[PDB]
Amino acid sequence: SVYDAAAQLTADVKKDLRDSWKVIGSDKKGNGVALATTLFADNQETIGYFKRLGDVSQGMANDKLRGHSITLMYALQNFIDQLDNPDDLVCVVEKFAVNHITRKISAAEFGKINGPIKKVLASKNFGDKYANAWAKLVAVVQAAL
Amino acid sequence: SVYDAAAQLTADVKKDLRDSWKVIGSDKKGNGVALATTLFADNQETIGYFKRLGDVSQGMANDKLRGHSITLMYALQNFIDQLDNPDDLVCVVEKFAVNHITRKISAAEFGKINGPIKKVLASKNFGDKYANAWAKLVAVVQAAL
Ligand code: HEM
Ligand code: HEM
Repeated sequence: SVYDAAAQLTADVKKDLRDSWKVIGSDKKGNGVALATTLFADNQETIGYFKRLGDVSQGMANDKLRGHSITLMYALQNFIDQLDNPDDLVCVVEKFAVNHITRKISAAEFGKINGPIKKVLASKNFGDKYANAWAKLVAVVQAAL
Repeated sequence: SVYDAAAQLTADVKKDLRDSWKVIGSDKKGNGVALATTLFADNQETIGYFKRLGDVSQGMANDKLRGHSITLMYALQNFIDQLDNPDDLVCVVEKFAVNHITRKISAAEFGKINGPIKKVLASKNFGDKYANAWAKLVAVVQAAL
């Protein structure tokens, strides 16, 4: 279950998530847009899902993309803040899962975000250990999809 | 105009928003649920819009309501963090406006949140001065609906 996946996040994993977030989460606009644009660059097949945002190749200049990207980072902020209470983490994860289930995003497709996250982490010198920690957090959402 | 509304957020208004947020934003789960339940209690005619959350009278015990309420507080956190840059505040406000436009929520009904905000603030010893500051922020969202 989702609760199971959440309750598995160990102290070490939570430590790595918080340490890396202190950095990548410090510039939500810059890193949020980097995350989104990297997703579109490496997984062009996902562009169609974001038609509401207009021309995503416009990057930072696209106000709809910027608003979306900043907000995406607050969903992650939400997750990080709920790490010590699986019950709260689960209810917020399920909330965001619904947002994606309604758009027909499968657990497998949702996992496509791991590549971009790994790249954004690497830009700040956070290696594989950190990418693995984030993949575990993403897997909690996948358990709800 | 959302831009003219954003212009109403003067130095004094921004300070009052930040000062009060430091307190109410410290307990997102507790105050978020308080805000939502107050809205439902004082404006029963709005409960229909929240059909997805189930029995909202259950309050904190309702997992969907708790997830929704915590997330609502992160939307406010988002707004507060964008006060320095008008262009960024506008794009995030327009993003959330869409979430409500699709739910058929008008500017007038969105404004029904002012009562609950005033009550929650008052319980924390923040009077009319602060309630009015928050009404100006809510007015920016109203301009986009
Ligand atoms: C770290 C992972 C992710 C997080 C935290 C996340 C978060 C969000 C948030 C907060 C929204 C706005 C929800 C709303 O207001 O309706 C959203 C929308 C959306 N997401 Fe994600 N998302 C993630 C990954 C993905 C991936 C990998 C895909 C696609 C393969 C995806 C597809 C969508 C789509 C299509 C929308 C709707 C955009 C729109 O029309 O406004 N998301 N996401
Ligand atoms: C401070 C004011 C408010 C803020 C910041 C706010 C924020 C939010 C957020 C973040 C969501 C989730 C969007 C999504 O994922 O689709 C939401 C959903 C919603 N909001 Fe608000 N909201 C506010 C006031 C109101 C008011 C006053 C009403 C109604 C009179 C309203 C009606 C709704 C409805 C119907 C939903 C959909 C709930 C669901 O089915 O999940 N909101 N709001």
